Amino acid sequence: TSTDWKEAKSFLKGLSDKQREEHYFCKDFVRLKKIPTWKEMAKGVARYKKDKQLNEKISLLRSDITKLEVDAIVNAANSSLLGGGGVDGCIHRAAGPLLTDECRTLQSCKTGKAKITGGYRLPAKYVIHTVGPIAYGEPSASQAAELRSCYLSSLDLLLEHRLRSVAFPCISTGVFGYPCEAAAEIVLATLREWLEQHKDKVDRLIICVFLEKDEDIYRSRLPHYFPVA
Repeated sequence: TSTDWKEAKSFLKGLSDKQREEHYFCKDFVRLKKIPTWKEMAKGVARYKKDKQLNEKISLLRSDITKLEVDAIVNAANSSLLGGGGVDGCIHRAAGPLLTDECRTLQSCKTGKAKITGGYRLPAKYVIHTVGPIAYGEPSASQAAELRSCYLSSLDLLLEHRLRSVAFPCISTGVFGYPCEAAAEIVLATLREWLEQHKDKVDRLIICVFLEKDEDIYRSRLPHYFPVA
């Protein structure tokens, strides 16, 4: 039915953290307690001032974002919210058909804005869907703001729904997209400032990448925004 999604939501909310595992699409889910914090990663576990607690609230991980057992994963979606290619399509498939059913009820999503759904068969409780600017390698000032807005609008939903862990993919990067080093600068600056003001509202913000190129870029710049010594 067009509204079965509402029931699944309630079925999974009623489940204990343990019970929920049986229905995940994967056996190899990644527990939040197994994701190194930046503090740990900077020690080799596999002007901004040093802030001990902030270094425990941010993580960089190269992994499959669909497998992360967190309160929400962010989907770098298209305006339709009905999926398509890239990680978006992998999220739809992994979450299963009820995710798409829920998305069918929503409006189209504007650039720089976000909407929340259930996570269904994902280890994640929720998916926060956002539409990034298309920069064609040459972002304008307005597109830089749109990119930042994707992260901030997503975090607004996280707060509204009292969620405490979130993973972001590399929104807007790719061929015809936002230059990767520039995008990482915007992301790290945005998350550092946001955490300074909303520190205690979350337990973890995770930058979850799939390309080694993106991993390297973020790892090289993390010490600037989050000094460890």
